Amino acid sequence: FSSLRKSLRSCLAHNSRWRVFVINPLTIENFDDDIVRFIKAFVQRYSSKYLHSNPPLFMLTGDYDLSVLQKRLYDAGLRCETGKVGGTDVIIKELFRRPILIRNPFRMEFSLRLAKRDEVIGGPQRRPDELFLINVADDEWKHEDVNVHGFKIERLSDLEYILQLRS
Amino acid sequence: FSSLRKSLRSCLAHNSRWRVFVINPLTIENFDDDIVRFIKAFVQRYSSKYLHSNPPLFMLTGDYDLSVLQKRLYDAGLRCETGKVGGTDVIIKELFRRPILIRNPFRMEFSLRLAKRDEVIGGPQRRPDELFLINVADDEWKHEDVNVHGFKIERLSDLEYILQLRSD
Amino acid sequence: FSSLRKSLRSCLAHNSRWRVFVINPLTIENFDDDIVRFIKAFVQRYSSKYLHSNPPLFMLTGDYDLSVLQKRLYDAGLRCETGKVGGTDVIIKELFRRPILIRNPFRMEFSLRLAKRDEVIGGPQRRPDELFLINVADDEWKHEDVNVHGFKIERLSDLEYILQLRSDY
Amino acid sequence: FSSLRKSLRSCLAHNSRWRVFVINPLTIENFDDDIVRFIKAFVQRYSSKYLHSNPPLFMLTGDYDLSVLQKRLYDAGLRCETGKVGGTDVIIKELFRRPILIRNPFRMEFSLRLAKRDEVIGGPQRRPDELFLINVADDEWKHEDVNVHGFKIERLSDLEYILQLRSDY
Amino acid sequence: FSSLRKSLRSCLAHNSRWRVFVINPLTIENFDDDIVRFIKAFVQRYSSKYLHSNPPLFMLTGDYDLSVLQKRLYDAGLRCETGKVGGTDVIIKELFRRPILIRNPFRMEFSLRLAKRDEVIGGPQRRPDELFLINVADDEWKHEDVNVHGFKIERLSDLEYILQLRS
Amino acid sequence: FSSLRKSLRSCLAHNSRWRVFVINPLTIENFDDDIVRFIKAFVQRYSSKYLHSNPPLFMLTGDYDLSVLQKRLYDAGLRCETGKVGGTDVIIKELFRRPILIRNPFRMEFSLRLAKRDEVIGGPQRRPDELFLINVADDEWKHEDVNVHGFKIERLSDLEYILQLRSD
Repeated sequence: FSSLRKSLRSCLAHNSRWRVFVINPLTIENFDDDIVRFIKAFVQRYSSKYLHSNPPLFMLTGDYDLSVLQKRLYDAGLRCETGKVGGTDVIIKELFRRPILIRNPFRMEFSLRLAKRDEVIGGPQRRPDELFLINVADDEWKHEDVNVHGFKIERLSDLEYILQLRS
Repeated sequence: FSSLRKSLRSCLAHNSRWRVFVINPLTIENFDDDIVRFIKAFVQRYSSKYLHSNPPLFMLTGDYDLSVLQKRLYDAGLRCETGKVGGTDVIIKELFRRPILIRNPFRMEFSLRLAKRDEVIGGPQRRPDELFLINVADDEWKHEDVNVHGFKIERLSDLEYILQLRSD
Repeated sequence: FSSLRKSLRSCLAHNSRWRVFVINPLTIENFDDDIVRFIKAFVQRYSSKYLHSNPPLFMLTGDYDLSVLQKRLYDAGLRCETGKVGGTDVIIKELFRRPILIRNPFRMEFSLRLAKRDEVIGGPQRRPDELFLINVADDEWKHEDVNVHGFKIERLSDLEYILQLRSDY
Repeated sequence: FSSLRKSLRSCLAHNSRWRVFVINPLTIENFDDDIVRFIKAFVQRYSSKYLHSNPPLFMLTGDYDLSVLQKRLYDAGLRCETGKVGGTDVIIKELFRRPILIRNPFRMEFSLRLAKRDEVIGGPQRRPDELFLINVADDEWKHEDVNVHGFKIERLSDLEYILQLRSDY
Repeated sequence: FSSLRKSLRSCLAHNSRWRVFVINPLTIENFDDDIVRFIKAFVQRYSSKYLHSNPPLFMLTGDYDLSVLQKRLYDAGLRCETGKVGGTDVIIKELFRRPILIRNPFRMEFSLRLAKRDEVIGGPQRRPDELFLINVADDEWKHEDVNVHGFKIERLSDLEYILQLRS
Repeated sequence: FSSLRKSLRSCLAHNSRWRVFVINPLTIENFDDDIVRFIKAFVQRYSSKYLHSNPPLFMLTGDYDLSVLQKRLYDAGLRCETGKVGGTDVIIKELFRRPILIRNPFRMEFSLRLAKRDEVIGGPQRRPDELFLINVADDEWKHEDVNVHGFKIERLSDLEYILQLRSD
């Protein structure tokens, strides 16, 4: 793990970058208790300034309930982009889009983009720079010109260390 | 205790945050003599600038006299908020309120919040970011989305090391 | 390998300099898969500012297809100078030329050069400062007054360490 | 003594604070020779700029003669406050008072305060933040909400190390 | 050699100084191949800015031919001063003169001075601050109030390390 | 030799201070050859700025000859303040006086005071801050309130190392 941690320092230095996460809930212990704090910690470090142009993408696989998490995050303070335009289906162009920004006083439209994998039918216009996989084997968005980082963990507190959120 | 000192460097980096403390004095040695100088150092470090917007909350548990400590702190040079309009009852909305700040010259309305637990019945609109429990086991404000640091100590100088007030 | 990395710290500090690379792909593992990312990282570290005034040259010996790699680089978001005007032939004066630069907002006409070695017959008027040779023994552009660094590698990732792109080995 | 040195790192970081020293000279060797240099160094390091609002106080217990020390300090180039108006008696509000200051060009009214403990009867408006005691057992100004630092030394060269005036022992 | 490197840190700290070199090529291996690069790097380090007022002097003893070296250095990009007006013999006041400088945009008249010791007759107006001798025993410019640096080398890769050109 | 170097680190930091040197050359090896270079280095480090406003004094003890060294220093590019008006006897007020200084462009009237001990009959109005003694036991300018550093050396480079002019 300490071998992996410093490998990632170059990836996470850039201010403007496109990052995807794919996660599987079942094989992580105490997931529903720590996910919210995990996201709240990532955002403040990596998505709290003007130069941080693009928010990150979180994809959860399996049969899971997004509404509850979205409400809990709204109570915590954060706003999310899901991609729906009123119905039960997801739209790619609305999911991937640029937010409004105001330099002074600082205002932001949304800080993260959330979804499920099964619903996202298709691919983006611009391939991702970094694809992170946590306990998933392979995904359709793998390519030779894209950097794939793949891990296996037993608790979420382990990943924060890798990503430099704690000591 | 050494690793925990390094464990908390990230939490105390942010300037503006809502921090809560709970203390039980019966099981701490030499409390009455050292509490004032603990509070004074914490305030002079983490709540003595303009960007430091939310003052901290100190909750004491047990049967205890706040008035004497409040007078001692006034003599030392600090001003406190207690949430009391004449009467014994504690108005919650008047204890979770923002103070007046002036950049030049620097002046503040109050520097700390002080209360008793049993007197404070209810809850806040915004949940606390960090909840420190010193010598206490359970509380009503614990939740999944709040960070909780529970400790057990025999003296205050031990806590000074953890919170970076002192070199040793 | 570790001392080689530090032997080069002084060469690569300067902002403006003329750098040439020669490569043989027949004897490298996973070349087709790692090449684009090699180029992208090098460019991002040494070709993304106003002070950086000379883009680099990459020459590939053998029988190889440049067009596909060019399309892939375009998809990745980078532009290349090849030195051709319609036809098959290559022009030295149109491959060794200065690019347009706009300071605010930053724009650059092109970020790298490309070619095949056999097609490029001739030479430049100003001789290269640094001529990296990766797995090739001898060339026609070597001289007493040019700095020459020859290496032997088995996979591309080692050069990342040698040249400070990724610290971990 | 290496243990005590870094304990005082935070206390001496601030620019504006109120410090008090109590000393006993009967049990220190070669006192009259080095007292003046001690004061001069302390003053140069902690009392020589605009942001240093409060000058420090030196109290001596015993049967000492202050006139000679005052004359020697004037020859060395320093001005002191003693807290007297013609007479023998000592006044408190003159001794604990703020001085004139001019930022540009920098000038100060007085740089230190001196006295004998017995003549000074009473207390101040504001209790002191730091009370150093050197070879002295008990004082009336000791209080729970005041920081007290008690030491035992055979020479004055050691206290300079403790207080971070000179490099090493 | 690890001893000498840091000994010279103080001499090479100042920006404006008068530095002299004396060299013997007979007992150095692979000399003609590496001289030009040595001069190039020294110049790039110590004679590229407005504060570097006085360029340095290189003297060669023996039966060497200077014309070829001057041509190679011209091709490399450096203009040299040789102290001759007409061609037969040397003139000291032309050799030891001050150049033109423009602060913005930077242009300089010449970067280095070059000569043969047998041809140079006499002494300067101001004595040298630092005199370097490489495989030479005695010289007439040795005085008590002048710093001397006598060395022995079998290659020129060593002197670069001594002078902090490479590590 | 090493810790002694660190003892003097605090003394040499101040920009403006009055400094005196007393030297005996009979017992030093290779004095004439190295004195000038010692002086030149000391001046370049400690007496070549605007804020450096109190040039140092050197006093040489014995039957030495100043004129030659003074000429050597003029050749090397430095000016000195001897203190004579008529080349017979020294005057204190003329040897202990302030120099002219122009900030832009930088120019200085003189950079050092040079003298012999026997000729300087008297004392200054302001006592020296730092008195360095090299191979002399006792002096008439020693006092309780004046710092005295006394050494014994065999070559000048040792003192150079002590005073931080050369690494080693």
